[PDB]
Amino acid sequence: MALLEICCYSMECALTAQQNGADRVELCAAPKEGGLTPSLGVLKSVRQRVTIPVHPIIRPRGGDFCYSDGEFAAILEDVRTVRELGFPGLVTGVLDVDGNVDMPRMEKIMAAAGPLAVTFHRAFDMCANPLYTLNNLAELGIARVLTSGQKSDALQGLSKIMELIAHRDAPIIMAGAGVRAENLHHFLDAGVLEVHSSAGAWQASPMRYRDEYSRYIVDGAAVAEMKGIIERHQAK
Amino acid sequence: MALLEICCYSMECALTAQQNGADRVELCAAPKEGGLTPSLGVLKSVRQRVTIPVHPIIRPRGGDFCYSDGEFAAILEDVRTVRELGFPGLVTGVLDVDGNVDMPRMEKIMAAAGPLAVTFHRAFDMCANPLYTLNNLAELGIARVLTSGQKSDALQGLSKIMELIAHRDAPIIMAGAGVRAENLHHFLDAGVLEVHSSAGAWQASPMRYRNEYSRYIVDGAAVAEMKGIIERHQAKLE
Ligand SMILES: [Ca+2]
Repeated sequence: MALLEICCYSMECALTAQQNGADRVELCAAPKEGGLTPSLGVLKSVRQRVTIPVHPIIRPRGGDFCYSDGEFAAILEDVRTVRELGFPGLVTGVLDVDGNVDMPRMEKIMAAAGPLAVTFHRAFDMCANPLYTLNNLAELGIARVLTSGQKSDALQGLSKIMELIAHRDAPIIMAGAGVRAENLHHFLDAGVLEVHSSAGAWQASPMRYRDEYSRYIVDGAAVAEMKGIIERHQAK
Repeated sequence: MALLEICCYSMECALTAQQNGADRVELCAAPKEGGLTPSLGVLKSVRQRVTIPVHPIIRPRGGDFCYSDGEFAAILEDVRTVRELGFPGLVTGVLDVDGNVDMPRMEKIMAAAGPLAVTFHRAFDMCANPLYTLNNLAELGIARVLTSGQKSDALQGLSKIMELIAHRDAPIIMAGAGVRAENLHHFLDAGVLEVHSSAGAWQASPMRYRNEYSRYIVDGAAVAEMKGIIERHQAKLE
């Protein structure tokens, strides 16, 4: 059956995701930045508490993926860090100014990653040629790619995703961006092998003395609901 | 003369700040979150490339400072790690739901920090009872407090900042929020001994192809300008 990956911004989310049927978790920090590299403290906390596969994101800042040399140095050390801590995979991506995968720098990341399964994130949706990009990711040894079919949301890009899936010798295609219980069946029917969802919402701050009063948390019920949909899909 | 601290979101910013006269750097990640803990890669890079004092922020998420047990576990590990890596200080802060300093949690943070100079950040501006709080921070051994006088910007909170400074030797008061070359004199004349500035600027993305991308960087000239203002102000003192 299809693999369910949940985007998490805390160790507790990863646990809640796990307890509710998630098969994998992408670990990030800074939801308002779209996801940045977690601190060592969070990484260690996850390694001691979460058992399902966790792939931390390696992203020093928001915005584009054309990092400076300084930022890249940090990226390589963070890749080494995640590998040394024992995570089974990681999520990252570097592009050149023309919307192409930065092959030389991605090669250095792959070298540092060693045996870890590397996911190329939505930087993919910013690439000029999706097919040539898939070829490039395969050449690098990338395990999977997170994509919305190069559209605002994965559903709108589902027809493209089905085209991408038919491409031989390519990383696994994981649909992401707007995937939820309500539309999951569309991706399953399309034949998508893996799906990615934040399945979260902003929670109000418990502060009684006073956007600085809200937290981003995962909806465990939504995770459970999606896993259920996946289970029933291959049984009915 | 007053001390100039610059908020940096990268190793390159910190070095640029250092080369332009900054006395100290507060190191963070995620500017859209108001600053979160830097990744280990960034921390290690800074220890290798920057020589002026750098105080990394220890903050797992944006928003309030009433962390969960899980977030707090990470915070203590991050504090221990920053101490291990050799940083001279760090920036953090924890409050309870009523805006009081969470003493048990802060005590644990201080224990983990060892000899590091701990800055209690703008959590102070969200706390209740400023003087009582200053007393508690002194009890904890907090070295300094980053504050806007509990106002939207430090200049508005100038009078409050002065009252904090006058308060029976509380930790060092460092003015922050909207502090820049234009208004620096207000704080220096008020007797503020340490100032914190973003000295921020924006650089367009070099991206030529696209299917928001502006990078938040530091303005070296601005850092130098503020340092010059600080030097001259000190010169005025005979
Ligand atoms: Ca008071």
